[PDB]
Amino acid sequence: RAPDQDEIQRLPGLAKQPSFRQYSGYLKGSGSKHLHYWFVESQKDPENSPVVLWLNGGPGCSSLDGLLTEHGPFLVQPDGVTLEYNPYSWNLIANVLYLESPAGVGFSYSDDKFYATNDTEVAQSNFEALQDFFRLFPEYKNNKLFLTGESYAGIYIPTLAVLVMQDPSMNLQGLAVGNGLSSYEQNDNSLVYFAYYHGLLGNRLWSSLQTHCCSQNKCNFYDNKDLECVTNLQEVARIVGNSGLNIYNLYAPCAGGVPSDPPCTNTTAASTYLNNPYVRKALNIPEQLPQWDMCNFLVNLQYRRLYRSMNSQYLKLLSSQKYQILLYNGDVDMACNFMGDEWFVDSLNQKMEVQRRPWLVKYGSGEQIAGFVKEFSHIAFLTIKGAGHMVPTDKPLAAFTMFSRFLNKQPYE
Amino acid sequence: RAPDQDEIQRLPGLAKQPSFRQYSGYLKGSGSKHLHYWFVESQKDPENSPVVLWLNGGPGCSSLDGLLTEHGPFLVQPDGVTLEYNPYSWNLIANVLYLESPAGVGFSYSDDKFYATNDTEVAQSNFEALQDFFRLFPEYKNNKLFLTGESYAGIYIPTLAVLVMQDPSMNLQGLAVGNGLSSYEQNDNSLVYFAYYHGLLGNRLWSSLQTHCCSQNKCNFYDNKDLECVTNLQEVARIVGNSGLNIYNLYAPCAGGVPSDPPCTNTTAASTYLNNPYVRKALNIPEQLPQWDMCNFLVNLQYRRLYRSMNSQYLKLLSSQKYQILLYNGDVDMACNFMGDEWFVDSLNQKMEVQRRPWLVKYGSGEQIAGFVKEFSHIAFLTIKGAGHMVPTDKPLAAFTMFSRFLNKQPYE
Ligand SMILES: *[C@@H]1O[C@H](CO)[C@@H](O[C@H]2O[C@H](CO)[C@@H](O)[C@H](O)[C@H]2NC(C)=O)[C@H](O)[C@H]1NC(C)=O
Ligand SMILES: *[C@@H]1O[C@H](CO)[C@@H](O[C@H]2O[C@H](CO)[C@@H](O)[C@H](O)[C@H]2NC(C)=O)[C@H](O)[C@H]1NC(C)=O
Ligand SMILES: *[C@@H]1O[C@H](CO)[C@@H](O[C@H]2O[C@H](CO)[C@@H](O)[C@H](O)[C@H]2NC(C)=O)[C@H](O)[C@H]1NC(C)=O
Ligand SMILES: *[C@@H]1O[C@H](CO)[C@@H](O[C@H]2O[C@H](CO)[C@@H](O)[C@H](O)[C@H]2NC(C)=O)[C@H](O)[C@H]1NC(C)=O
Ligand SMILES: O=C(O)C(CC1CCCCC1)C(=O)O
Ligand SMILES: O=C(O)C(CC1CCCCC1)C(=O)O
Repeated sequence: RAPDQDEIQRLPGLAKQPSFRQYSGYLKGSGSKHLHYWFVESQKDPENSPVVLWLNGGPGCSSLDGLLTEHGPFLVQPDGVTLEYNPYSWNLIANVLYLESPAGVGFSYSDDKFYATNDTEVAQSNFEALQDFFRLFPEYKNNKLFLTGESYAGIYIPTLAVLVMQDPSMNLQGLAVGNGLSSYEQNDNSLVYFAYYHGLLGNRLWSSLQTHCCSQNKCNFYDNKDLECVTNLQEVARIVGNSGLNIYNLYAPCAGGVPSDPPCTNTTAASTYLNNPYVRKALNIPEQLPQWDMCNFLVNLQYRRLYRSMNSQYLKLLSSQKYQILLYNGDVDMACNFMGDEWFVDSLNQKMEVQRRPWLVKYGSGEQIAGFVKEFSHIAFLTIKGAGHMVPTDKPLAAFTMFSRFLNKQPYE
Repeated sequence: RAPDQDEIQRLPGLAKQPSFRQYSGYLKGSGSKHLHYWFVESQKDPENSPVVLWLNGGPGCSSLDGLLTEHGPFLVQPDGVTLEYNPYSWNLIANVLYLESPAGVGFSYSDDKFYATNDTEVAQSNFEALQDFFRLFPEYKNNKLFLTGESYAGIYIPTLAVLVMQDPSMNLQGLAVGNGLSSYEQNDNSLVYFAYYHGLLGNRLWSSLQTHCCSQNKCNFYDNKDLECVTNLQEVARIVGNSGLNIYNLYAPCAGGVPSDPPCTNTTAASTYLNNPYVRKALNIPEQLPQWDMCNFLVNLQYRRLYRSMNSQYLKLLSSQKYQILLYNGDVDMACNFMGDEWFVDSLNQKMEVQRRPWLVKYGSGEQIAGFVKEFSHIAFLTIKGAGHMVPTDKPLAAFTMFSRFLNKQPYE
């Protein structure tokens, strides 16, 4: 029914024992790949709650970021020892499968330790890992399945979904992507606008960008070869990403301060926790495996990106009208800004277009605007107002509320 | 030397007695106007520290907002009883004169209770009130004088400064305006851009605005008579100001929740405190005066606005090269957004233009980018990153640091 050998018995750092069962073990990917999973059953009706895959991006970064710092049942504290229960955990209402992927990420590995990979191989290996999951957990074969993820998983998830839709044994019902990479061109073009209108660039640089990169109403900040345009865009890149601003949340401090872990981020708490030998033992991690890192340098170094846009994947997925799709963006993220993804969804040109509206969450404090939703048939784009790249870290209530409406095919408003 | 009759002896709600002397009384304005002031001496070297006038805007709102909730020596707590010392108080380094203005605002009054006024009369009455201040505090006649204020005081302060510059007995050294109204046209045009690029408007409305309000690279969202443009701008106005977003800070909650005190604000703590009869007694407020309100409805109702731009005032002030000028803007404010004021300063076309740079504040956490500065001869424009309309409330350390560099004519970086 379920793999007892993978069950987590007593997790260090928890002051109270979980109400739900949880598992940590390995799913077989392609070739000699073994992907480490951490599966947390629904706090309410695990038997009949949906199964929800969560992937973080990178490429080369760990989905345990998602668990321990974003939307897991408990979150790691700054001491790197203590875990506290998360009242906005996505596993309140779902069986959440966190998958460290591809091979070499975190506790994932391969027998030959060859971790050079690409989008197509990653998709196929994740597909095989999911098949393995259902072999290990056959009681979950008929549950509604959602595929979800963040940023670079904007590529992982639609490409995986395209494989999954071809497998009728999998009860695929939808996908959700947070601050996802959907189109390099829409992301790059929108970012330049974002930088100016958020006060990061001045008039002089904006006038120059407009003169050199744009023709009439249309700007090309993506693959323009205009000489001064390129120079200006190099300066924009410097300001946005190389000057002490936090690219993941414009209004957050840069961890470690302005320069003389990707810049401005600090993953020490998760790393401290996960590298505890007793935590590794509780997580059923083989002793022979190397130290845990949030991101694998070699995986990212050798990663070959293949897709420049997910337009074809989303159109394929929408064609069947079987799946509900959500793209959601913290609107203070600069790594994958909200506007590029809003442009992306609009450009899919789907039917039953709805007027753009605010969506609401009840705080104390009463009802507040949590962001805006633009909906079409089978697909919605949503902002999360005041959240950066890691939406559930920044606005955990709004994130949970959105996730609940998504899972239940309820209006986002 | 100083008016002992106006000195505040023991202020209710303070757990420790102030290190500095403070006064509350009346300055004579024009006609039968009596403007209530609260003057707080520098915590360090009051004798030789600058004198700094602070005005809040409205028109019709109280500068005691500035004291009790923004940058005063102590701030009112949610109980509306307790005052706590402010470690980032502007009176750490300056003698700060908070002036309730014009007549009818807060504890200010006139013998005939006729409060209909206009920009020119307000400027002349404030000028006479300052003359009265120096008659009452002749020991401060030679101190460096700065005139400062917020939002609508973007009109109050440059118009007053123009009067003050003609009075050689006043040691005028500079002016600073926070989220100031400097040009209706630059504010209105920039706001529409701000709304779109902060995710408040969608593609459909943006495309329409561009088609109907704009010609080539130039948009007119100020006095355009294009029919569909006007309709679109009515929808923008609704979204920005009439839909449950906090216009003063886009990422803050709306006090009292989304609709079925100006909307989204809550002034109950200051009002509770100030309406305490014992606080009124300590502040030397005549018992006959009506209840204290943050803003006077009648003053605002009957107020006649006369200036549509401060361009001429700032050019007059810059012409002498005697005064240092600062315009600073919280960059998440929508009431007087940063970009309109940056456009405003740039359009003054001053000499010794400096490249736009980040400016820094030391937190724990190390050095962080606090915003960006665009400087010219005798005038700088600065953003405060992540602050709304009330900059010192939202980012008190950054505000104090900026204020200190301003007062001392130090680089903003
Ligand atoms: C990165 O995060 C780590 C872990 O959260 C921080 O380390 C410390 O944080 C607190 C402040 O001293 C202490 O209470 C913790 O005990 C301590 N945690 C650990 C595991 O050492 C660290 O300060 C952060 N670094 C930066 C520059 O932000
Ligand atoms: C993505 O990676 C896969 C797997 O390494 C590549 O697929 C092929 O690569 C090998 C080297 O040429 C072949 O020997 C394998 O048979 C073949 N594997 C499969 C299952 O197709 C693929 O070429 C890579 N894609 C790109 C564009 O680099
Ligand atoms: C407006 O502000 C007032 C005063 O700060 C709030 O009133 C209360 O706030 C706290 C929560 O109940 C209490 O601890 C205070 O005692 C109480 N203060 C006073 C003076 O009554 C009030 O909740 C606010 N209103 C809204 C809708 O935000
Ligand atoms: C602004 O207000 C002032 C004062 O009320 C106006 O100034 C004049 O108004 C009165 C009515 O006409 C005259 O009788 C006063 O003598 C005169 N006061 C002074 C000192 O000039 C002024 O007209 C108003 N400005 C506008 C445009 O309405
Ligand atoms: O958000 C993600 O999943 C990563 C970045 C994230 C990985 C874990 C550590 C923090 C950065 C991406 O942008 O692809
Ligand atoms: O910021 C100000 O001074 C006012 C608004 C403010 C007055 C006091 C109460 C809060 C709003 C303005 O915008 O002119």
